[PDB]
Amino acid sequence: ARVDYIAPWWVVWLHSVPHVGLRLQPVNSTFSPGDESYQESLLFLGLVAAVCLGLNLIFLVAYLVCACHCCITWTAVVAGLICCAAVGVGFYGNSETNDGAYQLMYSLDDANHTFSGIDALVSGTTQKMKVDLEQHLARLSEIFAARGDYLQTLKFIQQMAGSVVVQLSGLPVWREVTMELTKLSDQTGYVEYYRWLSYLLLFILDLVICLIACLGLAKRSKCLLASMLCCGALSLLLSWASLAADGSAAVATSDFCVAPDTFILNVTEGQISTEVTRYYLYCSQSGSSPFQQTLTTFQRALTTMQIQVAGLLQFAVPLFSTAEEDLLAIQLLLNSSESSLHQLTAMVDCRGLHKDYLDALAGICYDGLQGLLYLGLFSFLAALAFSTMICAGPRAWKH
Amino acid sequence: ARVDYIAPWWVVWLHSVPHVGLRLQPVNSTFSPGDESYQESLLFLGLVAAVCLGLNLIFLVAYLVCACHCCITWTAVVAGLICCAAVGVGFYGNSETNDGAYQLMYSLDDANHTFSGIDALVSGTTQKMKVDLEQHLARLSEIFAARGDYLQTLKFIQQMAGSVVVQLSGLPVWREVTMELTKLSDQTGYVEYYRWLSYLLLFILDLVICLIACLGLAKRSKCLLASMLCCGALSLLLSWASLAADGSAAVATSDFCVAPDTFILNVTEGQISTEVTRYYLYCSQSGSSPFQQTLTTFQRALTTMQIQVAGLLQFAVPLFSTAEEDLLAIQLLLNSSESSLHQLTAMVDCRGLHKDYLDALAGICYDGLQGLLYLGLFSFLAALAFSTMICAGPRAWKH
Ligand SMILES: CCCCC/C=C/C/C=C\CCCCCCCC(=O)O[C@H](COC(=O)CCCCCCCCCCCCCCC)COP(=O)([O-])OCC[N+](C)(C)C
Ligand SMILES: CCCCC/C=C/C/C=C\CCCCCCCC(=O)O[C@H](COC(=O)CCCCCCCCCCCCCCC)COP(=O)([O-])OCC[N+](C)(C)C
Ligand SMILES: CCCCC/C=C\C/C=C/CCCCCCCC(=O)O[C@H](COC(=O)CCCCCCCCCCCCCCC)COP(=O)([O-])OCC[N+](C)(C)C
Ligand SMILES: CCCCCCCCCCCC(=O)OC[C@H](COP(=O)(O)OCC[N+](C)(C)C)OC(=O)CCCCCCCCCCC
Ligand SMILES: CCCCCCCCCCCC(=O)OC[C@H](COP(=O)(O)OCC[N+](C)(C)C)OC(=O)CCCCCCCCCCC
Ligand SMILES: CCCCCCCCCCCC(=O)OC[C@H](COP(=O)(O)OCC[N+](C)(C)C)OC(=O)CCCCCCCCCCC
Ligand SMILES: CCCCCCCCCCCC(=O)OC[C@H](COP(=O)(O)OCC[N+](C)(C)C)OC(=O)CCCCCCCCCCC
Ligand SMILES: CCCCCCCCCCCC(=O)OC[C@H](COP(=O)(O)OCC[N+](C)(C)C)OC(=O)CCCCCCCCCCC
Ligand SMILES: CCCCCCCCCCCC(=O)OC[C@H](COP(=O)(O)OCC[N+](C)(C)C)OC(=O)CCCCCCCCCCC
Ligand SMILES: CCCCCCCCCCCC(=O)OC[C@H](COP(=O)(O)OCC[N+](C)(C)C)OC(=O)CCCCCCCCCCC
Ligand SMILES: CCCCCCCCCCCC(=O)OC[C@H](COP(=O)(O)OCC[N+](C)(C)C)OC(=O)CCCCCCCCCCC
Ligand SMILES: *[C@@H]1O[C@H](CO)[C@@H](O[C@@H]2O[C@H](CO)[C@@H](O)[C@H](O)[C@H]2NC(C)=O)[C@H](O)[C@H]1NC(C)=O
Ligand SMILES: *[C@@H]1O[C@H](CO)[C@@H](O[C@@H]2O[C@H](CO)[C@@H](O)[C@H](O)[C@H]2NC(C)=O)[C@H](O)[C@H]1NC(C)=O
Ligand SMILES: CC(C)CCC[C@@H](C)[C@H]1CC[C@H]2[C@@H]3CC=C4C[C@@H](O)CC[C@]4(C)[C@H]3CC[C@]12C
Ligand SMILES: CC(C)CCC[C@@H](C)[C@H]1CC[C@H]2[C@@H]3CC=C4C[C@@H](O)CC[C@]4(C)[C@H]3CC[C@]12C
Ligand SMILES: CC(C)CCC[C@@H](C)[C@H]1CC[C@H]2[C@@H]3CC=C4C[C@@H](O)CC[C@]4(C)[C@H]3CC[C@]12C
Repeated sequence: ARVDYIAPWWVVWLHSVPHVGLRLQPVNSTFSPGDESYQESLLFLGLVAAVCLGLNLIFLVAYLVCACHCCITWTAVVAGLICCAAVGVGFYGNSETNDGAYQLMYSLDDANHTFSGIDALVSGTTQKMKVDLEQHLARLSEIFAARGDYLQTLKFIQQMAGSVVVQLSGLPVWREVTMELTKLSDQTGYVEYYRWLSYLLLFILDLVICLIACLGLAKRSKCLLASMLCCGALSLLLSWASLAADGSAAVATSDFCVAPDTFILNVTEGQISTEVTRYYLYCSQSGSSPFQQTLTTFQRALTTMQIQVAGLLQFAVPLFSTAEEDLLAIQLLLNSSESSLHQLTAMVDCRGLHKDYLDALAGICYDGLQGLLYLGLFSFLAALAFSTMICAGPRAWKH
Repeated sequence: ARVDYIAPWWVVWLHSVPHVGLRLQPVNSTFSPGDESYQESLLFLGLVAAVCLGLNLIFLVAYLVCACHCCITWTAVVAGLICCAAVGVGFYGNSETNDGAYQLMYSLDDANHTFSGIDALVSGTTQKMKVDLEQHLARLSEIFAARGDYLQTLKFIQQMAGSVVVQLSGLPVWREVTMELTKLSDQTGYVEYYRWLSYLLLFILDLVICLIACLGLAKRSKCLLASMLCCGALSLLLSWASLAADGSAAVATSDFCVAPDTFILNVTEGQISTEVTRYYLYCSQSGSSPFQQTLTTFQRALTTMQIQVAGLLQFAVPLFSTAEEDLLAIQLLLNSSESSLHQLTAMVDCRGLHKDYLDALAGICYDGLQGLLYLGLFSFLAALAFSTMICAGPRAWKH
């Protein structure tokens, strides 16, 4: 996030996970969220998690049957310790995933603000030029209907304004990209809020299950032991479902993060020029800005307009008592236009947008991927804890 | 960060904590890190924690004496649960404080990069203009020692180059601010890494102390119980020291975070112009820029020089077969200077620097202050856990 984006070792490893599709068919592991084969590979990872959950349940049933048909305190304490470690790791991973999601949201909002500002500046300058300059120049022409030189100067000012308007219209329009960014930010906020809440409820339920199981064991209550066995089975189901979700999300995120610029270029094509997208995506210092010529022509037109207006003031104003207010209004408009041009040349610069892109990449890849990995670790630990507790169940019942 | 800065409720609360010094005389709570009254106020905040530790030890020893002269399993399990909770909260606080410190270092490095780039642009443009433009114009004058008009054009180009150099020299120089930023970033990295390692070691020591206490209780070893009592007393002392450090650091950070712009303006009084500092600190689109006139003059001089060079090319290439290479070199130099002007006007813009400032504020205040409060909570939790463990120790020793 400081110089460039390099795919971390964990991103590379997760991307290395084979994508197999439902019927064990090799699937191309390039981020294609809209591709049926890619979605099938993610579903296959989820299905492998489901098969592992089924194996866990089968082993638990076999062990319970063998124990009933055919240490307790220490196994209970070990299960409680593993559950506490799992809940701590889950809290950490949940917070890290929330941090990554909020970093992505912040980068999307910053890019949205920059693009909306570019659009507002271009629209405001265009409206100012056309409407206000035309009105003031019409008034000045009506008051100056005696001097061919002055009329020609007004015509030159109008022509320069037209050139400025053409250049401004030649800049990218970011309305569609801004709508996409706002929609993505809203969806990310919604989904992240509900994911964080769901994992927090899972941690609370696991902690209460562990504490209630310990209390039931202390009080020697068959009702409490059976209720905690049922809750442990339900939490084992939830833990395996969570591990499936975390593994699939980690593999998809790693697929994206292994090559994010390729996906951005692929998905933006047709709505953003390749040169503009590459300018914002690579922000190479030794490179030519796609907007440099537009900005140069805009500022040259503004400079010529100001020179003409200053000459018109210093000459005509002594000759004509009136018409000074219109010239002053035009000069103020051009001063505002120069300020707007400086703001626009600052906004269209690749540095800020590339910083937003790199911050989003850092958030997603580093923070979010690590949070998803820690949530998968929590899921595995909770499965292990609620499996060992269920295994010790029958022995505790007997003794 | 995502918006402007407003002091959070916990920042306001912590800043409200009374500042009294060693003699209890009232002390101004404004952030003055170099002021003896303020440093003494922080020292008193630490001395309060030292007195609390003394009272805790007094109570522990009194209870131990009374029990020896005049529930064990459940108290031990409760102490172990509280120690696990404290270590979890401490892990969260350590991670959050590290995140805040790293965010501050990231903002400092981004501001350092921006200011260093501004300095590089200004220095390179100045050197290019004077050295290269003057050498090329001298060669052109030597090759054009026949045309008074062409000599006057070369003189005009030299005068415009001098104007550009003067305008560039009128901009702020960020060498001192950059050196201060690098020093602060390096010190922050050093202190943060060592603090994080210290708290990780403390968490691991607490965990091993609790686990070995439980193991010694299981094995019914008197030596293990005595060793765990001694290590629990040592960890209680470390926890009280950590609480004192966290409380003092949190109060100081809150004092800063209440008036960050005021502190920055005070501390940058003699090294940065007040208008420049306020421009970067407040970044209001309503107001003007302290560099707008400089940039406008720079670009107008560039445009005049470009027009002169183009006219000279057009009206002298047919007349003079030579000098074409020198004219093309000057034109390329001016093209590069236009690119540098656009880069500079994007760099000096307040948006990026204000984003860096607000991100450092978000990091420090929100993340670091929350992490410090969590570390203080961990310290109190560990003190409570080890106090309960020591209190329950005598019963196990007798049993
Ligand atoms: C939250 C974690 C992050 C990632 C989450 C997972 C991402 C994907 C989730 C669902 C996306 C919809 C998938 C539609 C296309 C599937 C691939 C495909 O259509 O290819 C098909 C998959 O087979 C199918 O039955 C069609 C698709 C069945 C979809 C089943 C939907 C289950 C939904 C449960 C998932 C719950 C969470 C997600 C809910 C939306 C391959 O054809 P075949 O081999 O089976 O035919 C073989 C024919 N012989 C044998 C004669 C040769
Ligand atoms: C056992 C532990 C498991 C924990 C993880 C799984 C728990 C659920 C997590 C998220 C569930 C989605 C949120 C509730 C469903 C709302 C749908 C609805 O109702 O339709 C709509 C559509 O929503 C959406 O825009 C987003 C579409 C959500 C569909 C995505 C399904 C796949 C999710 C994959 C999750 C990957 C990350 C997890 C990896 C750990 C909800 O209303 P709305 O959006 O139109 O209103 C507000 C309008 N805005 C959003 C603009 C403000
Ligand atoms: C984007 C910028 C990066 C993020 C900026 C936001 C927070 C930066 C760090 C704030 C906490 C620093 C804690 C220092 C504790 C030691 C104090 C000390 O002892 O020596 C400090 C000096 O050393 C520092 O302060 C380091 C300064 C670091 C900032 C350098 C300028 C940054 C802003 C540039 C201008 C643009 C405006 C901002 C937008 C970029 C003196 O203060 P004094 O009162 O104690 O002595 C009294 C002596 N007089 C009276 C002369 C002050
Ligand atoms: C908890 C999350 C719930 C969501 C899970 C959603 C799962 C997807 C639902 C639809 C899929 C479905 O119904 O299964 C459909 C497929 C059937 O295709 P086939 O194998 O190729 O059989 C036909 C054979 N042909 C097509 C070649 C002719 O399954 C399977 O037989 C997959 C068999 C391979 C299993 C390998 C698993 C190895 C596990 C290793 C553990 C370490
Ligand atoms: C044994 C599993 C226990 C865990 C269950 C967790 C909650 C499940 C649903 C609760 C919310 C709900 O109410 O479901 C609804 C939601 C959305 O779908 P929708 O109904 O069509 O909303 C739109 C249609 N509307 C508007 C008419 C309702 O579904 C989900 O996206 C939840 C997916 C849970 C995935 C967990 C494992 C994922 C494995 C992925 C491997 C590839
Ligand atoms: C600064 C560099 C230039 C940036 C230009 C703006 C790019 C906007 C990207 C819109 C993505 C989109 O379109 O939505 C995202 C799509 C929607 O899902 P989908 O429908 O299945 O995919 C569409 C497939 N189609 C087209 C075949 C139907 O995929 C995703 O959800 C994953 C989004 C990954 C996060 C990307 C954020 C990268 C950080 C950027 C911070 C500035
Ligand atoms: C063992 C019982 C559980 C212990 C729980 C507490 C400690 C957990 C690990 C701490 C060490 C650590 O933090 O590992 C650090 C790593 C990497 O991060 P890095 O340090 O910045 O990279 C440093 C790289 N070097 C060293 C080369 C410079 O983090 C992670 O990628 C997430 C680790 C969790 C992975 C769990 C797998 C989940 C799989 C499920 C989905 C497939
Ligand atoms: C998690 C880590 C976050 C960052 C923590 C960085 C701490 C060290 C940074 C500067 C170190 C330094 O400069 O130490 C040197 C400084 C001053 O220097 P002096 O030469 O002695 O001044 C001469 C002495 N006068 C000024 C009296 C004449 O000593 C101190 O002020 C000691 C008290 C500072 C502790 C609290 C200040 C910062 C609190 C945090 C508010 C955000
Ligand atoms: C306001 C209330 C605060 C409460 C106290 C909180 C901690 C304050 C920090 C002071 C830092 C300092 O004292 O200095 C840090 C010291 C001195 O470094 P040095 O020997 O000179 O370096 C050598 C010169 N080199 C750098 C060139 C090589 O480093 C140390 O080795 C001590 C580390 C102690 C770590 C464990 C803390 C023990 C605390 C015990 C309390 C019961
Ligand atoms: C084994 C068991 C492990 C348990 C681990 C527990 C981790 C808890 C993670 C939950 C995160 C969360 O709930 O949010 C943490 C919250 C939300 O802050 P925010 O959302 O980030 O932003 C700010 C959003 N406001 C503005 C709405 C708040 O912070 C806070 O309000 C700050 C309060 C800090 C309390 C610290 C204790 C104070 C008393 C001690 C003083 C010395
Ligand atoms: C009784 C068995 C308990 C086992 C507990 C093991 C904890 C040891 C952690 C070592 C990992 C490490 O080395 O660091 C700690 C790791 C990694 O942090 P990070 O993201 O990389 O920070 C980066 C900082 N840098 C950049 C400077 C490197 O944080 C975690 O994984 C979260 C663990 C949650 C707490 C787990 C237990 C909490 C309750 C325990 C009750 C039993
Ligand atoms: C992204 O920027 C757009 C503007 O381009 C914001 O859309 C405006 O939102 C405000 C506040 O809700 C409305 O009053 C305006 O009417 C909206 N304008 C348009 C053109 O839609 C949008 O809120 C921003 N999104 C995010 C997530 O920050
Ligand atoms: C802040 O930027 C300065 C440049 O202004 C960096 O200083 C350079 O560091 C490199 C790498 O160590 C050296 O080769 C250069 O000689 C340094 N230049 C100067 C002028 O000192 C500095 O490293 C940056 N600091 C941080 C923390 O990123
Ligand atoms: C540790 C985190 C960060 C990364 C994920 C680690 C695990 C789950 C991943 C990373 C790399 C993966 C391996 C990559 C390549 C292969 C070869 C293939 O023929 C069988 C699967 C196998 C052997 C994968 C198994 C799962 C694997 C070990
Ligand atoms: C992050 C988590 C979910 C990763 C889990 C990786 C699992 C799904 C991967 C790792 C190794 C993979 C196997 C590697 C090789 C083969 C042999 C091939 O002839 C059929 C597919 C099969 C049998 C793969 C199935 C999927 C597999 C088991
Ligand atoms: C995040 C924060 C809120 C964590 C907890 C901070 C607590 C300990 C702080 C915040 C505000 C503080 C109070 C602010 C003002 C006063 C009035 C004074 O005459 C006695 C102390 C007293 C009553 C302080 C006691 C400590 C206090 C309650």
